[PDB]
Amino acid sequence: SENVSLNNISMQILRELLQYRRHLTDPVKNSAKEEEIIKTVQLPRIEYFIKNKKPIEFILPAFPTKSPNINKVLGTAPDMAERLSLIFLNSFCQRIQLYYPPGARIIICSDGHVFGDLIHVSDEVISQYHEDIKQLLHEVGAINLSTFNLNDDKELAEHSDDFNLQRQMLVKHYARSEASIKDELLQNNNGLQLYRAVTRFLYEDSLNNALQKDAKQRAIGVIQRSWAWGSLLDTHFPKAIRLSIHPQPADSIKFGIHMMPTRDDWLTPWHGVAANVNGQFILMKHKEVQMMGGKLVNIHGKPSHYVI
Ligand SMILES: [C-]#[N+][C@@H](Cc1ccc(O)cc1)C(=O)O
Repeated sequence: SENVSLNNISMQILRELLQYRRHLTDPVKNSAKEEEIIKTVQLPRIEYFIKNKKPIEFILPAFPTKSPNINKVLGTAPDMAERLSLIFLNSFCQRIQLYYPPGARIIICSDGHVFGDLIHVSDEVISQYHEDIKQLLHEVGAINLSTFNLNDDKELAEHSDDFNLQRQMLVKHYARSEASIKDELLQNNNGLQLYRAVTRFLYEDSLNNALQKDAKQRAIGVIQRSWAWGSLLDTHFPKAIRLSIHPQPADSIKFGIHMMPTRDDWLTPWHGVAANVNGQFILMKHKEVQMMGGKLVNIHGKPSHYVI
């Protein structure tokens, strides 16, 4: 029968994923139950790829652009924190080859032009971040990793000239009402914790109650836009395992993933800087490292990381 063998393969890929799971840390939660739920969730989607002897396909939306706050991050360009995370992702795909020869691939999807106005970053800066991240993949030989653009969608008419044109088309065909959004965020403690995180980060990027009010409204907007980019991808790559840089419920189709060691569930490399602390690279915010006795290190002139 050998379905035990097929289960043995897919369970190794799941067990590796689990070692890197990004979730809402709560001691009331019995993580054991969470996995048992996750196993039921993702194992079948994995097995679609093994059964057809194809590579395991992962879809991740991430690296949209670097945060504007100099206080939060060190530069506009992708620093060492991006590089290490990119390097980890591609290596994640190779260890799968040791179990499973077809291997695994991740189509990283650029989130930048989607919400670029709501986050207060120029469409031009976002574009440069994007070319750079592709270059970082070539510099580093991250073969298993791919990029998926906003331009890649056939329906947008290649509006390089007007991203706003691309923006309106995505909202029409793929967005839900912000009214329908606030409702959905508020039903579950997961939805509530997404809402706060998105509002906090937007407030942090600004750098007061009125500013907090702006973040609360901008949050529902940035959520709506990022969930549109989700449905665009939801149709394009349906059978692909879903990776997120956000914490996820154990019942979600999305699987939350960490790409660096970090004390924050929501911190991602475009909201931080890479710090070498006790011979371990850590993701921490550029201010918090400055109060730390942190010596900046720079590579190719542009600063890459802070060493402690
Ligand atoms: C999804 N998503 C992003 C949203 C974002 C990105 C960049 C930025 O400067 C501000 C907010 C995240 O939560 O990291």
